[PDB]
Amino acid sequence: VKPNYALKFTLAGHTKAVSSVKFSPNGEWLASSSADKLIKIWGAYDGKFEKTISGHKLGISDVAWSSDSNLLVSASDDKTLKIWDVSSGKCLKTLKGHSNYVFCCNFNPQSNLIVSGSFDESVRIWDVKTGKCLKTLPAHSDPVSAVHFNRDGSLIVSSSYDGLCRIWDTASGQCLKTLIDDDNPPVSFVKFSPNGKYILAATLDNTLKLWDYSKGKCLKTYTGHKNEKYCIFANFSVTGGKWIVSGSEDNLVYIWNLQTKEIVQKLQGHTDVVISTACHPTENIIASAALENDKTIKLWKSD
Ligand SMILES: C[C@H](O[C@@H](Cc1ccc(-c2cccc(Cl)c2)cc1)C(=O)Nc1nnn[nH]1)C(=O)O
Repeated sequence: VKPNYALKFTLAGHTKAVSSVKFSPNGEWLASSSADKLIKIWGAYDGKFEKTISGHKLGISDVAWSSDSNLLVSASDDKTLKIWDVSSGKCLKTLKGHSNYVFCCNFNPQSNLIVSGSFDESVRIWDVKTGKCLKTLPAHSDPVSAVHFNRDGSLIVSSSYDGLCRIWDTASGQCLKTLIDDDNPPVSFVKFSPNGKYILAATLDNTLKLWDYSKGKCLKTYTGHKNEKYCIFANFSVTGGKWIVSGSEDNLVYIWNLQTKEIVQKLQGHTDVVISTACHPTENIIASAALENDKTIKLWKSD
């Protein structure tokens, strides 16, 4: 069993490197952030441009959706996060507190909290309603590349250039686990699996790893792509077959059979590093995005 992803739409508009792409949970929209200090909203099924959201003073590294698809959270080099009401385009809150670039962000499933990570080596937990910082965790000894909440929001997974993945108790802020393989390459990305038993981590030694968090064991390894420098997102594709999807420094989208770990498809088309990919929550759609030499988002579909 192999998928058949084929290019359907190319989305131009960003004037600088695209940093992240995310589909709304309701499946209606695609959000993109860029080094151009802007967030763009696109139609998930046709790639039709909807709107631009601006206000950040420097490049945006990440964007994330709230569970009801009404809010966006963005992380910027202007050392803030911003909470946006998508429909009205308004900036609800500006989260000030990090001392360096904010590199990653996410909402919890209940979307009353925001987790953020920064070049200041900390993980912060914010109140969505007030925009106040509830906890500052002295999480790592190098920049925090990714942060993500589990299925019920009781755990936060963080990764850093220091070579570690750490699991934090949302309520106490105590470190529950430190995950590392025998090698120490910088960990550029991490995320909990859709149902939360696993963690998918990306290292800067051209490797994707699937860990069983509880047992502290690496269960699967996915190789064949190139990733020695950039914080490339990776994803679980679960609408058709069960796959692992990731961008690559060789300008391709790689797709792996999750169980067998073999490459099932490679998507050719971008002219620069595929920095980010996203999988549609209900349809076999992959959104992919590239750096400065390309500046486009591509929408691929499988039948
Ligand atoms: C179905 C979809 O996602 C799945 C993705 C998945 C699928 C399979 C394996 C896995 C792990 C170890 C060995 C092997 Cl042979 C497979 C790992 C992840 C998921 O989240 N499973 C999940 N999370 N927590 N507990 N079960 C969804 O939940 O919509």
